[PDB]
Amino acid sequence: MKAVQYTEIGSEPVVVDIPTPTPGPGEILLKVTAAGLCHSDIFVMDMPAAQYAYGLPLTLGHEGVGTVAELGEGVTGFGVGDAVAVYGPWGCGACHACARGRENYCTRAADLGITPPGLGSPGSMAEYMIVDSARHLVPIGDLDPVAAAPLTDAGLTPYHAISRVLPLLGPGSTAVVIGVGGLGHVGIQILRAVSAARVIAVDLDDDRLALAREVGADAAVKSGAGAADAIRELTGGQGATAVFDFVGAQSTIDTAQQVVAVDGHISVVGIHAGAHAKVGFFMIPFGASVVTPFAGTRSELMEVVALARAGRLDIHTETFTLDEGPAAYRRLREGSIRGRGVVVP
Amino acid sequence: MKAVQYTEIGSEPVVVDIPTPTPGPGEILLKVTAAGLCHSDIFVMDMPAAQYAYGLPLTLGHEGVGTVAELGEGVTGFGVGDAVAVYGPWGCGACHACARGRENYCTRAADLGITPPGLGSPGSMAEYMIVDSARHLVPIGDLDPVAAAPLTDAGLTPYHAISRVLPLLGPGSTAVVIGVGGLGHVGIQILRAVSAARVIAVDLDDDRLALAREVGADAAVKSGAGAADAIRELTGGQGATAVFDFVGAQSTIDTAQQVVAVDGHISVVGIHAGAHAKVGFFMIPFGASVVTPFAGTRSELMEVVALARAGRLDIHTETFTLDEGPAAYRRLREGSIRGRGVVVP
Amino acid sequence: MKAVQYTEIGSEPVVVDIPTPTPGPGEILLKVTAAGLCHSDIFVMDMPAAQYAYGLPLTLGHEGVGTVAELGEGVTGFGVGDAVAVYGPWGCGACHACARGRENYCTRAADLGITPPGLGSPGSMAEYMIVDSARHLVPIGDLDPVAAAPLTDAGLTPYHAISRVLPLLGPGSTAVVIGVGGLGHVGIQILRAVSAARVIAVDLDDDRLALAREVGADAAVKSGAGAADAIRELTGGQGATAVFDFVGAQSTIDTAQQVVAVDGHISVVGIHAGAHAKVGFFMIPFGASVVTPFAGTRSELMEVVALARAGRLDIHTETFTLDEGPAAYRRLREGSIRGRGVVVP
Amino acid sequence: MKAVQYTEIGSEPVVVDIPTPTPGPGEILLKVTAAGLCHSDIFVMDMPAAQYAYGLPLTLGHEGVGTVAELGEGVTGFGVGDAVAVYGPWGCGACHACARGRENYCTRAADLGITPPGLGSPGSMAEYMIVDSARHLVPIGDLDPVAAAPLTDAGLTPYHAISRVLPLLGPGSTAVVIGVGGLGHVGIQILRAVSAARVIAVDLDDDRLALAREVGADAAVKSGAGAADAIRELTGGQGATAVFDFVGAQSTIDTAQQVVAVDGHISVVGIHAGAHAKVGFFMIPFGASVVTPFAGTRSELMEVVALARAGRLDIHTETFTLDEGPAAYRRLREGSIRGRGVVVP
Ligand SMILES: NC(=O)c1ccc[n+]([C@@H]2O[C@H](COP(=O)([O-])OP(=O)(O)OC[C@H]3O[C@@H](n4cnc5c(N)ncnc54)[C@H](O)[C@@H]3O)[C@@H](O)[C@H]2O)c1
Ligand SMILES: NC(=O)c1ccc[n+]([C@@H]2O[C@H](COP(=O)([O-])OP(=O)(O)OC[C@H]3O[C@@H](n4cnc5c(N)ncnc54)[C@H](O)[C@@H]3O)[C@@H](O)[C@H]2O)c1
Ligand SMILES: NC(=O)c1ccc[n+]([C@@H]2O[C@H](COP(=O)([O-])OP(=O)(O)OC[C@H]3O[C@@H](n4cnc5c(N)ncnc54)[C@H](O)[C@@H]3O)[C@@H](O)[C@H]2O)c1
Ligand SMILES: NC(=O)c1ccc[n+]([C@@H]2O[C@H](COP(=O)([O-])OP(=O)(O)OC[C@H]3O[C@@H](n4cnc5c(N)ncnc54)[C@H](O)[C@@H]3O)[C@@H](O)[C@H]2O)c1
Ligand SMILES: [Zn+2]
Ligand SMILES: [Zn+2]
Ligand SMILES: [Zn+2]
Ligand SMILES: [Zn+2]
Ligand SMILES: [Zn+2]
Ligand SMILES: [Zn+2]
Ligand SMILES: [Zn+2]
Ligand SMILES: [Zn+2]
Repeated sequence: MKAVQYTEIGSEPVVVDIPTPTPGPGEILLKVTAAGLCHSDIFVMDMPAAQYAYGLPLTLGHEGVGTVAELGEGVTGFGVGDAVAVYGPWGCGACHACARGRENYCTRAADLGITPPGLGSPGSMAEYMIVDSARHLVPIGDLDPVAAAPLTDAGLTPYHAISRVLPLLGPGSTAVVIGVGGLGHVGIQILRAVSAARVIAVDLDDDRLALAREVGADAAVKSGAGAADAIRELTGGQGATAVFDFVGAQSTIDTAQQVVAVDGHISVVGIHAGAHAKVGFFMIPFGASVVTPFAGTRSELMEVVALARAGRLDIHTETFTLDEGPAAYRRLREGSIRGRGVVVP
Repeated sequence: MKAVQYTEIGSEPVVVDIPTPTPGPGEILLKVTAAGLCHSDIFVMDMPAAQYAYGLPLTLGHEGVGTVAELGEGVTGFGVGDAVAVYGPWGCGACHACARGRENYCTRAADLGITPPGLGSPGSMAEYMIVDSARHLVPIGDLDPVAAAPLTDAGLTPYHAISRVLPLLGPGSTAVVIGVGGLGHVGIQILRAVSAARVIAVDLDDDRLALAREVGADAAVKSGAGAADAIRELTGGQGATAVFDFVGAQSTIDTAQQVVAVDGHISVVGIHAGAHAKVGFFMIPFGASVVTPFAGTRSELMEVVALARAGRLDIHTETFTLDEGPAAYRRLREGSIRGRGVVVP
Repeated sequence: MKAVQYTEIGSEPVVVDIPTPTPGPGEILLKVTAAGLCHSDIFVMDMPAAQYAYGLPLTLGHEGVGTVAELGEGVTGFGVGDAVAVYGPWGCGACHACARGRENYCTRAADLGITPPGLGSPGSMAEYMIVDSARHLVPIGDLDPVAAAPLTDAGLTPYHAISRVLPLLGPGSTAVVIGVGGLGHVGIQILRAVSAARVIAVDLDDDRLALAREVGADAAVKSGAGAADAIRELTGGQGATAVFDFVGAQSTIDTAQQVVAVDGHISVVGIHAGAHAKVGFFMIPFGASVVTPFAGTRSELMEVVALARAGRLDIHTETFTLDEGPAAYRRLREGSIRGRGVVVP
Repeated sequence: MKAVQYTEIGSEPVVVDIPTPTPGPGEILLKVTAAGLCHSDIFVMDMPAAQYAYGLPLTLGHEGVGTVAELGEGVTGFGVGDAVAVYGPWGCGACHACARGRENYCTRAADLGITPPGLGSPGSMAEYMIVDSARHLVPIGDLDPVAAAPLTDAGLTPYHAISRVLPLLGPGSTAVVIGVGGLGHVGIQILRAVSAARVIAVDLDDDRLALAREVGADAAVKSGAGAADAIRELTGGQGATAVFDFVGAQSTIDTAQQVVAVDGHISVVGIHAGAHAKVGFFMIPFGASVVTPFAGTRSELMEVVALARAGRLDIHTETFTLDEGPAAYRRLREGSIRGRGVVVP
């Protein structure tokens, strides 16, 4: 089968021909219908040799949808041909966190050598992929695979970050979304569907502010030095109830601390090495909590899929072949994909 | 192997010799160390022939603990010899409820023909038992098996019922426990461990009021017509924040409605055919919710086990052999077991 | 001043001329701009003489909005001319419930002789009214008074009932609304604004099903014997996550019990003497809670007003003069007001 | 009357003779029975002249209990002689936060010139004090005033910090308490009363580790570089579910980040200028939230009082006269008071 792999340290990924795998007991083989491109795949390829420990070769792609091709021994609950999304952050399945479906916060996965697809285990950028367990598949019915692949991380991650503080986002609340890309443009639409919060979007690029307005933001403001004062002019001086930072650079976190309300929330979702919120007295308002969330829970992926099936999420994508995989990663590095890149085998 | 089975409709259970089973893919064989006796086994044996559909024969026992004897193909996460409790209310493992570990509220188990051990699938009253999946086992370490078997239902069910309204039970709150038997005497101890609620126990029998005080109730009162006024004398006339009725007879539910506070809770846990709360205006205080909960979640069983391991639960038991199984069920019918009956093979 | 009063037992209310009151210390005098008509005013007038204890005469109207006319001694936080809604369910202000703004569940108001406006204290169906305390006023800014008066009960009561179980109403959930009148037509719009639940409306009258669709219900079905099966055909057989019954007749509660999902909720909001849910095993699904809520909290009234100011609530009203008050109550008895009746002085 | 006042910038507080005040409309005069000494009074006296804006003179003491001496015009709900604790963080009483009793997070108090007693308004270190409003008094019944004064901040602040994440602290959880002084020794006892968490105390001083064990900590460990690993040896490697840092120095926050579990919580309660948590990827575990809470809510003070009345809180105090006030502040600066200092007029 054709696959896109990271083969040596520092080099760009290449297209290869490798064996189609076979499912052992409890496993499921999927024929891949769509694989998302995210910055997690870039992060893995930008590690120095001394820090890298995901193995070589590594099939990329941690966002994946497909159809069930073959069932391993003892697997029931799915038939051949069933369309399914892959739950990405694989946990042990047995700890207190995993027992509530919160495998994203599994306290044992590191020690057991359980790694997610595309980040240690083979990913979705191939004609076929193995899924370790039935509990990591979610049915998608007749949802278009191209629009569904982004739901497994571009949808799941913002959905989770929002869900952690949903009781704060009542009528009269304000939510700020910083960064209107793959994650951010889906986050705006989740906020509108599951809350009555007023939504203010922030980005560097005028074209991304246009995208923000297209997907339902109430206002959109230019990022940088003027952003904090512009956000406060919109909120009448009270501050934003919640800030969802999908950039996570030091300057965007600083903006978040300058606009968050007393008893509010900052969610640092975007990943920039070294950047951090400074949570201490006189540096942040009283009662304003801060967290770096990771991925999402099993039930949250099901809820994101239910939003898509009800017509509440317009996912903006650009489609690539497997041969175009390397080129699509270059496009992702330069920030020229409007929404989520998706590879179709 | 020796086992206690229901073999014909209307007759008492008998001791039999049947095949020791073999675990298929995904399954685990346990050597049973302790099996609890509950009223669910009685309910099953008291069904008329036209209503019964659990199959004959049926190995009894839906409360169970054991040691892992054999792993079926593909099972990891457990080694041979590991001491484990069985999670009883088996769900499909795939629906929204099951994805949060709430298999007690699985919306699909009926349609798929998934039945709990002792209530359609073979139970724990035997030398060995099959468990369908690794996710239905919880490690217990060096906990005494006899004191651990009751935790799987006598512990789990009250823990769940309490957990549904735990935020109501702050300092200054009052919780009433009606019925101090297998479930009720564990429920009192859970309330004391996980809340600052004042606990008032209610029973017909002076010996059970003594048990209530032994396990930490702040007061204990006689059941019947005078119970409502006696409870109100203890609460200064304000009413009880929550009432956990582990009897569920019409007279105890009536008492619960007469004592519950405004914005309080009644949990109807005990099962008496035909009995029901009457929830309407002028029949119950404003904002007082009522529910019939069932069993508990996976994470809740783990929490109950953590309470036992920390020394917070003194489980009162009487021990029987497998040969004494039929006799022990007669003892349970007449209400002469002080706490939970447990069979040890 | 002109006012509409209940003057003798069994008779219809009459228009009268009475003294304009003066505010004592802590009190505020409002010039009334709009007063809602609800069934609470009917209930008060339909009491037998032996049960009635609200005093005679009694100025009707427990839904009220106005402008601050005069401040009593020591009152700050409002200026003359400020537009305000009246928080209806007056509590003691000092107990545990009142300290969280939950004055609807005040445990002391009965014993202290604190009565709501229109139900023991003089109501809003007059040119002026006294409000006891500053904490019972909520600013409405430039909101149209006619559309704002219904918010104080037709808005507040459904908002509260929904808020009690909002975490259940995620994407993929279904909420059933029974009765599309004053409360029900606002309840549909609250569900759409603060959740992603699919909304199914139920009523006897085809004209009210039309109203339901106008205000955003996803489906609307005829009430009565066929309603349960019709609701289950729409939910694919799974049942409704929550049922909000704004009728509360025995037949509608029965329908609610036949459609509610496992681990769901029934809110009995409508008031029909004698009617009640029957909460017991085999009469309702496992884990399905039932409650009769009353009115709402202070913070909830503020949130309802914030929804109105954001344009999320289209309140259907018919306007009457004070002279037309008696006639408007006859219209309310026969069910010929489409939405909420409102009196404008 | 005698009082302890800050009279000029940079100087120590002095004992003075000033007028006994009279209560205006809505106000209550208390005869003070006990006044706590906290670091908030130190912070106020250590401000440079250009930053100080609380006025001179300033009567110190923001922890206070007393008996009602005189009622201002229009005040009901209290009789002369009633024993009461003062709710410290005075809010406007009208905003969304204040309507839920969360006056600690009032968004409007600054703009309205409402200041707490001892921090802008006259405090409790005097024979008498004015309280602005009846809603800022909580009845204490026959509680010893000396043990009750600390409850208003040493009790309230930890109770609030704990309450924000109480659902995380189930059986099997671990809570770390850093700093066993006024706040910390009460925080340990709250954790034991309202949760089943294992409690690990941390301090620099062996005498304070002894105090931790006296008030019910399950273990006590020396602070500094080895504290992290010592806490992990006690938790079997999993990390602490929640860390309550009542010191808030950079070294204790660093310790907190090294021990907190995935999906856990750090509460930075102690105040050290410049110190802060660093919340960013690779510096803190996934999902671990951080906050600086302030004081507590009205309902939380009531709950703390209910804990004291049930015998769940042993408050360690040292008693001083008003003449000893200045000396007692010197003792507080050098850290030589074992628990909470309390002044008795
Ligand atoms: N926490 C998690 O589990 C998780 C999961 C997935 C992705 N991520 C991270 O989220 C981030 C976003 O991912 P994506 O796929 O949506 O990225 P993307 O490239 O699709 O979009 C980036 C967007 O951010 C904007 N942007 C860049 N710098 C900005 C600034 N200073 N101010 C405002 N806007 C700015 C860009 O204009 C663009 O609109 C990445 O850092 C990624 O690593 C985190
Ligand atoms: N909802 C669930 O998931 C669930 C799970 C397990 C058991 N149950 C049910 O819980 C109930 C109790 O189970 P158990 O094993 O504790 O029973 P048990 O026989 O061990 O205990 C019964 C106790 O209730 C007391 N009692 C009986 N009638 C009473 C009355 N009118 N007033 C006060 N006290 C009275 C008895 O003296 C005894 O102490 C049963 O009805 C059982 O079927 C429900
Ligand atoms: N719990 C509370 O705090 C509270 C507060 C306010 C009102 N209420 C009660 O709520 C109820 C509704 O109040 P409202 O002012 O909206 O009434 P309304 O007269 O404005 O509307 C009643 C609606 O119910 C419909 N209806 C009647 N019988 C029905 C049936 N069997 N099935 C389906 N639909 C039916 C009617 O067609 C009508 O549209 C009243 O009983 C009132 O007393 C309760
Ligand atoms: N956030 C709030 O609302 C709030 C409210 C009240 C007090 N506070 C603050 O809380 C802190 C504690 O107040 P308190 O009155 O209990 O103080 P305290 O002086 O009574 O207690 C200090 C305790 O901390 C210990 N300690 C000091 N430095 C330490 C270190 N580096 N490592 C470990 N332990 C150390 C001491 O040995 C002592 O046990 C202060 O900073 C105070 O300003 C905050
Ligand atoms: Zn990603
Ligand atoms: Zn795990
Ligand atoms: Zn049972
Ligand atoms: Zn299921
Ligand atoms: Zn009404
Ligand atoms: Zn009250
Ligand atoms: Zn303090
Ligand atoms: Zn306020």
